[PDB]
Order: sequence, then structure tokens, then C-alpha cells
Amino acid sequence: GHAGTTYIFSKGGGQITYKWPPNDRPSTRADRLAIGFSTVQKEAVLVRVDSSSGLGDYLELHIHQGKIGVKFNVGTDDIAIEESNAIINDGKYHVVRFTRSGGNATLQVDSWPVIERYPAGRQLTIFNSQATIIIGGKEQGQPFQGQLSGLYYNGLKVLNMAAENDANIAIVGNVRLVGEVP
Repeated sequence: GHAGTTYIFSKGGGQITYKWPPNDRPSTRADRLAIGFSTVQKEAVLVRVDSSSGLGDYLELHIHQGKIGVKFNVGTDDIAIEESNAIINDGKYHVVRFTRSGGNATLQVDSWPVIERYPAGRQLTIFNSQATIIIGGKEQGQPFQGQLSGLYYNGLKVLNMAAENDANIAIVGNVRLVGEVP
């Protein structure tokens, strides 16, 4: 079930943006991303994390032809990792956990076998100077429809922050906070 803070993204789509303060853009050797979701779409971007202007570095969580996947870049190539064995756009709740460690990565859904990716060509290590976490895919032209919950990225429980009106968060379009239980 949808755990913690939760948002519905509906018809038309919307977007939740976190902006690090200018002087506090982190650079990491390793990344941990986890998010609960539910949707029936074939195509959508759920979470995208971008490095500042002038750098190519990015990390993107998306659904392509029904399957959840991450694609990322740290100076070298685009690296894709995907759970290709099971459609995940069946409208039920699923958790996806992503790990990055240099150019290598892992991905796990609910509790299916862990998927490992090791780019055969050697990659750089650092996600440089992270500037924004964008949630909802509205910008990248592939807007999410459904529920997102329990977003975790490198310490930052980004959905809870939005619910607490963190000064560094901006919410736009058809995005609504799910209330609490009785």
C-alpha cells in the first residue's frame, strides 16, 4: 500500500520541483533512489535529477512500454537499466529501488530478482553538482498519471518535504496531496 506522504498526478499532469540552494549542489560517488508508484501508463518519467547548466550529468526514472527503468549519465555514456521481465503499469502498488555506484547500477522492484548493470566500457564515477529533482515528468514531455509515494533520494525524503512546504520546493499543475487516515 502507498506508504508515507503521497501525491496524485491527474489528467493534464503536474510537477514537484526541488532546487538545492546555489552553493549547496552535492556531487556524489553513489546514489540511492526508491519510490512507490501506481499507474496504468506505458510511457512516463517519474523522477529526473539534473546537474547544473553546462553539465550533461543526469539520472532519470521512467516507464517505457510498460516497464520501469532508469537511465543515467556521469560524463561518459548513457547507461540504461531496466526490469524487462514484468509489466508494472497494471495500476497496482509497486516499489522500485535504484542504486548507483560509479558507472555500475542495480535496480529492484517489489522483491523480484535484483537487476545488475555493468557498462562493459569503463565510465566516470561522479554525479556532479546536482541542481534539481523534478517529479511528475511534465517538463520532459512525458507526464506521470497516478500515485507516487515514499520518494527517497540520498537522504532526502522529497515528498515529505513538499508536504511541509519546504522553501526549496515548487508544486505546479494537477498534483494533489493525499490526506491522512481516520
